[PDB]
Amino acid sequence: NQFYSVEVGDSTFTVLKRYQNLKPIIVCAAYDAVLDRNVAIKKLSRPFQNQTHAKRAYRELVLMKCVNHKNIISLLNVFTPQKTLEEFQDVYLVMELMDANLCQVIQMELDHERMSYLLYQMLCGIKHLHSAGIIHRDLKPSNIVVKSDCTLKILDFGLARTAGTSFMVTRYYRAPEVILGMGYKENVDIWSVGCIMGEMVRHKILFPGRDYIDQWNKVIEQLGTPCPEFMKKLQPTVRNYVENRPKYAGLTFPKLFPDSLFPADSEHNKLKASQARDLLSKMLVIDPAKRISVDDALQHPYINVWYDPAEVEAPPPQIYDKQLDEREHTIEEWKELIYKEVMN
Ligand SMILES: Cc1nc[nH]c1-c1ccnc(Nc2ccc(N3CCOCC3)cc2)c1
Ligand SMILES: CCCCCCCCCCCC[N+](C)(C)CCCS(=O)(=O)O
Ligand SMILES: [Cl-]
Repeated sequence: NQFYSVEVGDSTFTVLKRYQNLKPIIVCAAYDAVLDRNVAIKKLSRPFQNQTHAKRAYRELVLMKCVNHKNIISLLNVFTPQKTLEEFQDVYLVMELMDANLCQVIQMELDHERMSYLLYQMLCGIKHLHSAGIIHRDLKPSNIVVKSDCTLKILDFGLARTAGTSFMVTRYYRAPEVILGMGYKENVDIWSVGCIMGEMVRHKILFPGRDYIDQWNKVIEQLGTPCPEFMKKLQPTVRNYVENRPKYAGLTFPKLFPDSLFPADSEHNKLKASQARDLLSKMLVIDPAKRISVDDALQHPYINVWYDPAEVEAPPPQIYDKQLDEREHTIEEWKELIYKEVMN
């Protein structure tokens, strides 16, 4: 038998014998005896509960294989313990083992070298995805991982374009045009980056709330009521609720992100506080027509210190299935497509 089973964190992992000493991080850490290095193993158990699960799994598999960028998690191995298509049930993804999730990194005291470097790498990864027509729309700290040396990888790719701005849990990083069903462009992801950056400074979620209604209130209370230039791009119906909200001037960026939150008492620190706030003021913009692009954010003085064309300006991923986002299939058909990807 090529496999063995172990209970980890109250789930069954049936894995190739090369993977040893499984530990909870449905994901675990393992030691790979063949490569002599640690790995993360993710079990896809219920990827055929339905078509949404199946599409997500297939898309996750195909994209993780095809994309090769240092800021996007890459696949080391894929396997199934089952021997035939008929018995096929579980899919295991094996990837490089990182040290922490960005959620835990956000909690550390703000350091400009680290924050700028993390943001730079996020921007690099997003740029690469965008070049291949991959616009994430649900970027969040829990799906970004880091190593102890601050190298960063994005864990996921968001939904197919055919999902638009619908996601049918953590909603706090979604852009206004997503929340309000306005349609999106590449810079939808820049809002999420802004939310993450802001949280690195405040150590509090910027726009929390039990639902979108609550979240929209937190947006307008802090950034102000959006302009008629924005209101006019809304459908009439949605606009009524948004127009009938209490008017807010919004707080200035110096009040949202006061000097008190930033390292003090050097001219370098004073400079960086100002630059960090400036970049925030350009990312946390409600109207996506007025919000900074990824490419312009990489030129911003806060970020551009890291800029290396050899990292930033890689060729785009060419995608083999041109209808990856659009085509729909039965469960039986998705299951076979996935199975083929797993067996190659
Ligand atoms: C595929 C996948 N899905 C979610 N996460 C991952 C993943 C992928 C690769 N590496 C890691 N490394 C990692 C290791 C330890 C931690 N923690 C530290 C302390 O306890 C809280 C978390 C976080 C991440 C995680
Ligand atoms: C806090 C209030 C929440 C209001 C929820 C608003 C409901 C939005 C539904 C209208 C859809 C309009 N179109 C343009 C057809 C969507 C394009 C596709 S997509 O935007 O990319 O999904
Ligand atoms: Cl093995």
